[PDB]
Amino acid sequence: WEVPRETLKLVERLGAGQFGEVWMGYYNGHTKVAVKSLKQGSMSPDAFLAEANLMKQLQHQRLVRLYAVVTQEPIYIITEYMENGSLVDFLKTPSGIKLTINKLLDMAAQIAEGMAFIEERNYIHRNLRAANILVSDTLSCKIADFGLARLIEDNEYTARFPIKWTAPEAINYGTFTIKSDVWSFGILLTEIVTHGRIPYPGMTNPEVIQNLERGYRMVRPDNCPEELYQLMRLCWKERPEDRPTFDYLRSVLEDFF
Ligand SMILES: c1ccc(Nc2nccc(-c3c[nH]nc3-c3ccccc3)n2)cc1
Repeated sequence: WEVPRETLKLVERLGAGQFGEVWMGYYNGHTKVAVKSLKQGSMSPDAFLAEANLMKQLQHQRLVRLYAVVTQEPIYIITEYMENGSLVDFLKTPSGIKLTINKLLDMAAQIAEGMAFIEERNYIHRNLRAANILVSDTLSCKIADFGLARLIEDNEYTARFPIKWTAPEAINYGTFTIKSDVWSFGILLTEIVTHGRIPYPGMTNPEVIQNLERGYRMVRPDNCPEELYQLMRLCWKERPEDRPTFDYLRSVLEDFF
């Protein structure tokens, strides 16, 4: 896993944020990679590399894979280069806006599959949203930034607090489980079918929290099949035990058409 820095050549900066940068580069001369680097002092090396350790423990076709790390400063985590970057950005592009509902739900099904593996293995995501899904040249989706002890912000490694994906039990008591991820996934489905639109459009974060106290749920988005809306509503059941498993979500999305 540890590799010498000279095995890597960083070519182009993909983003810069509060805690570091992400670069496209090449590994061993030919393998196109993305390189996340830690801005010194943001957090400790061990806190940063925790993401890498989690990638090792959970390997799956729908999960971002660890290629290597560089443990001397600047610290690097290295993965496969994904041509289309973050799902939330890709959905807003010319190509993303033209995707059919069939293709959007195939992508949703891939995300549910990855989440079904995380559930099966008794882990949680905690940061599940379109921003933390990566998309390949063939439109295959991979889950990033899973299993962390901490809640991340989207401006840490690119230019841009997130509560619009957080289940009520997590807001009120800090209770995070796979069922709070199921909640987050329902919100992610709204991102998918609205070509990347922000949830709860024209509410601020405090207004969302006030509305959730009163049991508020988003209406059916314009581009949204009724059956897909009823799946979102199941994701957003107040009691976590009433929310479906990821196993179930995967099966319904895979067989949707
Ligand atoms: C624009 C166009 C393409 C890409 N490609 C890409 N490919 C793989 C990963 C990433 C990326 C974006 N944010 N964080 C990462 C990331 C980088 C290394 C390890 C773990 C996550 N990013 C990113 C931005």
